[PDB]
Amino acid sequence: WMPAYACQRPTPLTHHNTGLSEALEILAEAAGFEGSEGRLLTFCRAASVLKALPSPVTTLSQLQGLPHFGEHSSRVVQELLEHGVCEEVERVRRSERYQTMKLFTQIFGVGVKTADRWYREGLRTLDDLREQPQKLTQQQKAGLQHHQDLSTPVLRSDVDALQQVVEEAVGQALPGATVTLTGGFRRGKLQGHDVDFLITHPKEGQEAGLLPRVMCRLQDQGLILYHQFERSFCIFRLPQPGSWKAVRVDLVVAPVSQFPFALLGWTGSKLFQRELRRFSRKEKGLWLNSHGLFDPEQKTFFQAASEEDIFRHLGLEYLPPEQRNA
DNA sequence: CGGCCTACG
DNA sequence: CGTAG
DNA sequence: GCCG
Ligand SMILES: [Mn+2]
Ligand SMILES: [Mn+2]
Ligand SMILES: [Mn+2]
Ligand code: NA
Repeated sequence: WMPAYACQRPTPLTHHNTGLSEALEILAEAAGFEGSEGRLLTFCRAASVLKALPSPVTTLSQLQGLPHFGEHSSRVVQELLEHGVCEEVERVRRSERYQTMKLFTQIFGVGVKTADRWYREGLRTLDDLREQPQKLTQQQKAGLQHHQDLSTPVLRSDVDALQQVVEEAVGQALPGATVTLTGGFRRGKLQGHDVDFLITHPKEGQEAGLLPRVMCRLQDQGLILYHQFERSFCIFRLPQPGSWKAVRVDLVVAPVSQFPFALLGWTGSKLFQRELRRFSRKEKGLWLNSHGLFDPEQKTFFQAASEEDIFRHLGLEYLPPEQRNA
């Protein structure tokens, strides 16, 4: 009754197994810090299954037959049901390795591989990094300078103000171009780490060269604290009562022919899209990315005019963005 | 056992 | 290497 | 870590 792929089931933003899913996601995150993408995926998938259930898991028997629940994930749930805590999870939580890798990878410009190298060098704190700026890229310097603001959640009220300033710049750069909110806010989140926008133009080809023109205009308005094509990963100045704060903003351009694929990809969730691409390739023999959907036997691309088209071409029931919170 | 999403900057 | 969902 |  529970399909194996996250793109085969609705997953709402809020659900009935929050504590259980959180614990499994700690173990997933820890596996990622150790470079075990397979273990990360299984724990992420198990967590996602619980988010899709219609009511709370109260007894171990309710895990029977659920996909991605084997001995390990089942034992985590068992311990949480019986004692309210899982010793493995708590050991990860308090571990110096987990805490430091989490802190370092949160920095814009720092990935698992950099964080791990710094950890092995003995570094543990942000001030450790600041007192050695020669070891840092300009991207990492920006991420470290702005880390405090970037650690503060973006609110949906922030988002609407940002969208209007992006629209004004986009309108000067190319009249008729449009701006669509994507990412977690499109899935209904009330908060986020960043804001994602997708830009296109109704006349195919008119979007060529657009993003540099948009960025130059935002920079001239004094709004860009950091940036640097079709993707721009920025830090923006956002107004605040009597001051401002730094906010991560991603700007993406797509031709209108590819817009449904780009919208689908950039709306996420991350696990939803990995699962959708995995389903496409393994179950349907089609190759999906944010530009299109390729049939490698006919050597043809599927034209899509909507996200609904894409779900139909993959043989999946349509899920609105609010149900893609895998 | 092999596989685990698939891009761009 | 970083970034994205 | 789990599916197939
Ligand atoms: Mn986002
Ligand atoms: Mn983003
Ligand atoms: Mn993301
Ligand atoms: Na990072």
